[PDB]
Formats: sequence, C-alpha cells, structure tokens
Amino acid sequence: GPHMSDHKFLTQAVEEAYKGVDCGDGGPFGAVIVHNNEVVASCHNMVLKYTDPTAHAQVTAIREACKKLNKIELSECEIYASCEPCPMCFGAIHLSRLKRLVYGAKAEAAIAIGFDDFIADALRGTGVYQKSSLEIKKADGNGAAIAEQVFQNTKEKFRLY
Amino acid sequence: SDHKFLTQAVEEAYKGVDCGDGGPFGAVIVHNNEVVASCHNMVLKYTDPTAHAQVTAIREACKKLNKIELSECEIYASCEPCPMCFGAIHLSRLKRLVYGAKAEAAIAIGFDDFIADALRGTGVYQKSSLEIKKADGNGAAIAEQVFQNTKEKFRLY
Ligand SMILES: Nc1nc2c(ncn2[C@@H]2O[C@H](CO)[C@@H](O)[C@H]2O)c(=O)[nH]1
Ligand SMILES: Nc1nc2c(ncn2[C@@H]2O[C@H](CO)[C@@H](O)[C@H]2O)c(=O)[nH]1
Ligand SMILES: [Zn+2]
Ligand SMILES: [Zn+2]
Repeated sequence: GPHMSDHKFLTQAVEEAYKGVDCGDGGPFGAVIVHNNEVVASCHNMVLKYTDPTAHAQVTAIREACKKLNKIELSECEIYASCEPCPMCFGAIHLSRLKRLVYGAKAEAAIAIGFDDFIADALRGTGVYQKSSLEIKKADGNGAAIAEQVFQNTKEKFRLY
Repeated sequence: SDHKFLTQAVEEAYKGVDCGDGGPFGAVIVHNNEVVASCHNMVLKYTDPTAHAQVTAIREACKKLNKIELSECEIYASCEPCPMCFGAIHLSRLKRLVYGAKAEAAIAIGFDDFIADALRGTGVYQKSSLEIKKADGNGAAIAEQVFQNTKEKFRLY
C-alpha cells in the first residue's frame, strides 16, 4: 500500500540521483512523478547537460510529466524528490498543482557537501507571504537513511554548480 | 535605461497574451544595455507550468551565452517574480532585478496569491542579496496597466 509504494518511488528517485551524477548530467538529485501508482516521469538534475540552471530534478520531472500528460495541471499526481526541494522547485511544485510531495533527504545533507544554503520557507512553514497547504511527507527510517547518504557517497564524482 | 527595458518586458507581456502563448507577463535580460533575452510567459504554448516569463528568459539567456550563470546580467520583469521565478533568479546569479508591477496587480485579476518572501524581505531560510528595484512613476503606471488592459484576453492558469 501507501508505505510500500512510497518506499519504491523514493528509491527510484534516489537511483535517478546516482544515475545523473554518474553520467555528468547534473548534481545528485532525482525526482519521480507518479499518477495513481503509474510512473509518469523519472528524472534527475539536468543543469549541466542542458546548460539550464532551472533544470533541477523536480522542475525537469514536472516539465516531462506535463508534456506526457498533455496538461499543465498535475492535480492527480504525486512527486518523490530524493532531496528536499529548493525555493524554485517548491514554487514549481505549487504551480503544477501536484497533490503531494514526498522527499528523502533534508536540505542540510546537500548543504553539508557544499550546495548553496538555499531552503524553501514555504516548505518549512516559515514564511509571511508564501504559505503552503500541499501534503508533504519527509521520509523516515530506511528510505531516509539511504537518501541522506547520497551526498557523502557522491561527493567526488561531480563539481558543484 | 531602466525605463526602456521595463517597457520592452511589458511589450512582451502584451504580445504573448495576444498570440495565446501564456499570461500577460514578459521579462528581458540585458548585459550592459545589450538584450540577451526577451521573452514572455509560455505556459500555454509549451504545456509547461514552469515556463513563466522570468524562467523562460533565464533559459534563453543561458543558452545564448552558453553558460549557467548570468552574474554580469540584469533582469527586467513586467510583474513582481513569484517564488519559483525569484528562486530561479537566485540560482542564475543575475546581479539586479527591476520589476514593474507589484504582485497585487496580478492577483487583482485572478492569479494566485503567490508571493516570494525573499523578494519582499521577509524570508527566514531564503535570503536575497541581489539588488532589487521596484519601478516608480511612468514605468509603474505602464506595468500596472497591463492587468487592466488584458483583463479578459487570456485563460488563467
Ligand atoms: N532537491 C534538489 N536540490 C538541488 C538540485 N540542484 C541543486 N540543488 C541544491 O541543493 C540544495 C538542497 O536542495 C539547494 O542548494 C539546491 O539549490 C536539484 O536538482 N534538486
Ligand atoms: N511575474 C509573473 N507572474 C506570473 C506569471 N505567470 C503566472 N504568474 C502569476 O502572477 C502572480 C504574480 O507574479 C503569481 O500568482 C504568479 O504565479 C509570469 O509569467 N510572470
Ligand atoms: Zn530546486
Ligand atoms: Zn513566476
């Protein structure tokens, strides 16, 4: 059920992170968008491949899912992010109308290997103007440990962008 | 020079509304008074809810200059950038933002109450360093007028 599906899709997002950093497409971040347990898009960060600083894993997955589904609203879909989404990605998640976000690692795990200290107030509940009502789940247990370890494991395979 | 490029971003907003590409928003990225990108919202054309004017402009500028950072460049936005767009402006390292209309002008004709704390100075976890100018006088009047003039010329998203 939900738990098994959640763990499977977060694991897919983590594997995308490893795949993308391995082939030089971008940093170690993956995202999977699912429609009633059917995968619509499975993507990783493409900033280096695309020369596009907006091509984070989550944005790339939204772009792909919307193109595939022929609609700009992903209201029947959920997104699994290997790492907590940044302010841009969390904004994109809002604009796409995704109904639920599950993420694996806290942003601090990426910041620990040198990524920008760039965290979404609306995800953490700390804004004045931007407020979220999106359903948000932070992974726990085995899936969370596997997600957090990505950054220490991939430190030397890529250069920070 | 600020009025010229703000006015070009507003012209883009009108053109994109007129051809059905997206909503009434445009953005212009410049390097030392040379236009590097001139775009409008492409959400409807591209079937892409991330294709706001500012994101589109960033993608096109990064392609034109063949690099992922625009630290020598400034962005002119016909309307206050949203949390997504202002985050993209942060990631692209643009050094200055000039924007025409406050978000309230767009909210007034039906867009989401969807405002970037970091732009307004109320971020906790997100703190901006880039220089931000809200237009005044004629530039503000032109930019606010977009929303009254385009009111029912496009589909909301
Ligand atoms: N979750 C995620 N974070 C990214 C990505 N690319 C860069 N980062 C950075 O990693 C940190 C944690 O999200 C922030 O500085 C992000 O901007 C991406 O594709 N996905
Ligand atoms: N500045 C700007 N706002 C947009 C655009 N598309 C939709 N909006 C919405 O307009 C409001 C003010 O930025 C927010 O709800 C935005 O999400 C765009 O392309 N540019
Ligand atoms: Zn991001
Ligand atoms: Zn925007």
